[PDB]
Amino acid sequence: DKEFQVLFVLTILTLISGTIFYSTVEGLRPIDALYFSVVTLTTVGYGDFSPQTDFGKIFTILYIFIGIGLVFGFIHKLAVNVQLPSILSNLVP
Amino acid sequence: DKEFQVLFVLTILTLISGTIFYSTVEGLRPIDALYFSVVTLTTVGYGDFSPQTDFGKIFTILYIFIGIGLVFGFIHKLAVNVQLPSILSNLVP
Amino acid sequence: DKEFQVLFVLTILTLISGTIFYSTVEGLRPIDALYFSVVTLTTVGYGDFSPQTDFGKIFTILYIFIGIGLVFGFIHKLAVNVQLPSILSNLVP
Amino acid sequence: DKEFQVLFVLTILTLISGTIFYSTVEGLRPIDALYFSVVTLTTVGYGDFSPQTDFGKIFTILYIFIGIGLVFGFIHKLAVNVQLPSILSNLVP
Ligand SMILES: CCCCCC
Ligand SMILES: CCCCCC
Ligand SMILES: CCCCCC
Ligand SMILES: CCCCCC
Ligand SMILES: [Cs+]
Ligand SMILES: [Cs+]
Ligand SMILES: [Cs+]
Ligand SMILES: [Cs+]
Ligand SMILES: [Cs+]
Ligand SMILES: [Cs+]
Ligand code: NA
Repeated sequence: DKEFQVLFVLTILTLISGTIFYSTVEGLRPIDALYFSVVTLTTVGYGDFSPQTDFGKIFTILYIFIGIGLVFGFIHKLAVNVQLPSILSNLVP
Repeated sequence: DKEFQVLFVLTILTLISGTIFYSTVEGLRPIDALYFSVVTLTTVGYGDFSPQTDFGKIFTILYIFIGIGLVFGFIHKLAVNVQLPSILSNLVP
Repeated sequence: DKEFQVLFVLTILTLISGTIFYSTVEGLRPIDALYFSVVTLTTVGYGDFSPQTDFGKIFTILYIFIGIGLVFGFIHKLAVNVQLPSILSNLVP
Repeated sequence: DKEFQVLFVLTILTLISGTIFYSTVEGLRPIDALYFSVVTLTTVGYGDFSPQTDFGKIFTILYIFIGIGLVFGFIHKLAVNVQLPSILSNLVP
């Protein structure tokens, strides 16, 4: 709960940074920048968007290393402290 | 066993939702929608399919965050409670 | 050691199955089929190769679910029982 | 701390090897080779770059198996021994 709120905020800030960076330097629409940031940090990485500038490539290297750990921490916990109980609630007779 | 059955069903429902969504909004054939949903939530993300609409991009953001944890829970357990014993069975003299 | 040998063999068999399947049904050269099988099961998923047939898509769904757990088990252990000691050996004075 | 320094160096060496290999054999600019090496070993795998030669494909198979474990060890620890405390520091009243 308490830890869920922090990983939420931390994830949001990371995604906001990506949205701002890729819309500015890589010229993406904000929605596309957000979508790309999420697809990147979850490692889905479709490649429909990818950085074309050297600035964008270098940022992306750093963004991945800093952001993957945070994002998957949030995912794992969104799963552990928020969805694991809810599914159990729709279990017990 | 019991926990395997629940993660199976949960995964199936998630994949059904993706199949329905991407066949409707993104215009994929159902088999392609299913295939895309699986490739997305396992993070393989080939990019042969990817959402082209803003609706599809937003759903995909949410779908990834909600679904990755469930899918990899199932994978890890399909591995832990179903394939780890079976391989050991074809071991002991 | 003992467990390393089993995860090695298991991984090899999985990769052989993929190599055979994708070279036959998807028409890839064997080296390309092997490379694609590895890129798939490690979730790198560049998308330079991807299944074009419905048979290939369905197999790929199943291949991912069955194979990711095994492959990452091997990777994690190749890391835990084979490279973690070796790096420590080149540490202690 | 001590363990953070080792996983840092190990990661750097792995990324240097990839940078050298893909710039030489696959003809990438060094910055692109580095970027590609990172995108590969974190499994983001956009596919804007991918090996076109058989030498490059075989190396990439081996590079992934050897490098993913190391890279994600570093990521998880960059998260555990360097960012987990820092976020807690900006917490306690
Ligand atoms: C499918 C190619 C996308 C290119 C992104 C810049
Ligand atoms: C390889 C490009 C695929 C585009 C998907 C809409
Ligand atoms: C980059 C497109 C590859 C298509 C694979 C069939
Ligand atoms: C989007 C296609 C990239 C091809 C890399 C060699
Ligand atoms: Cs990917
Ligand atoms: Cs991709
Ligand atoms: Cs793509
Ligand atoms: Cs693609
Ligand atoms: Cs591609
Ligand atoms: Cs691509
Ligand atoms: Na991935």
